[PDB]
Amino acid sequence: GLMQFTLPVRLCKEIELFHFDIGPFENMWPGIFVYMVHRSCGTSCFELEKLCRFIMSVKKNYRRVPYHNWKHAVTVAHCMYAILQNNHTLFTDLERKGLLIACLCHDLDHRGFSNSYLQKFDHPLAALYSTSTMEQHHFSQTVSILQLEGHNIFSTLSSSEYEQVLEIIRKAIIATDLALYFGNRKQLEEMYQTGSLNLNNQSHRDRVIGLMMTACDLCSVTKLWPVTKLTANDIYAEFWAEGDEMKKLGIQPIPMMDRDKKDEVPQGQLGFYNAVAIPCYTTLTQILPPTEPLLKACRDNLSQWEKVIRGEE
Ligand SMILES: Cc1ccc(C)c(C(=O)Nc2ccc3cc(-c4ccccc4)nn3c2)n1
Ligand SMILES: [Mg+2]
Ligand SMILES: [Zn+2]
Repeated sequence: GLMQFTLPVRLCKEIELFHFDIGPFENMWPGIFVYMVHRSCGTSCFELEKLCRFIMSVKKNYRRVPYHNWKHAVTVAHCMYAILQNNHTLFTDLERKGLLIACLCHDLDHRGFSNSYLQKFDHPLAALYSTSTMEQHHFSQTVSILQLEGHNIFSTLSSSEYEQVLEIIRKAIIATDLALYFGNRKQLEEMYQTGSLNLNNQSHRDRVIGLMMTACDLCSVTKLWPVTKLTANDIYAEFWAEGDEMKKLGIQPIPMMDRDKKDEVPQGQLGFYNAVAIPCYTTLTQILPPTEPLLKACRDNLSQWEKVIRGEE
């Protein structure tokens, strides 16, 4: 109970910032996550022994893929920590508990393939879950790990608190299905512009937590340029492997996934910033003003991609 976690001085300072990079020392990522739970939630939210055993089983169940790996899980959880710390009073005890766990678990047992590739391959997971195929798997893996002995980090919650927190974790993980994001933002945009948005409406909170999850999941586009640029290599390594696999099935992949079309990458980033990233962080800055730095960093990176096209790098 009197045991705290402390980071070195640079991490202690930089970790509060949206654009923090968790760095290349894997063995420090668990301490970073625990430190974020303790300041975000309390030193009393979880039994330290259970939380650590939970963190290590979650790590074990992320695969060695180029992008959708353990580092992504912790990066996405750090983005949520920054949003929660900059919006202290807006969220309940349970939501802060549930969302950091949801973020750490959101891509459990990912194989580096889109829902689309699962459907065209006829993967068994696509028979079991017709929509948000991987996202229903990820939630399923989360429940499994929570049911291992010594792993119930929610043991001290009531029956109905426990069910509320698993329902928050489920909606949060489903919402990382980017196919659901477009409608979700459109509805938040309309609700905010006609002043109907109400945070005591549970169906409204759900949508807002959905957008936060999208924003944390895409937070690669909100880092400083050198981090954003190097992360894009990992993202495309998965996309091009998926493209190769599409060709193996006898299907011409979309150009995003075709390694023969590396040349067109910079223009593809423009489209994604214009269609997805900027609208995401814009709508988020409108609903949650203190998240504005994410919008600013995304715009900076769009500007860096335009410079790449213009031969200026
Ligand atoms: C989910 C997520 C999170 C972060 C990023 C950064 C991306 C991401 O990079 N998304 C996208 C979207 C569309 C798109 C088209 C292209 C293209 C490439 C080469 C030739 C032609 C077209 N790349 N590309 C990339 N996606
Ligand atoms: Mg995912
Ligand atoms: Zn993700």
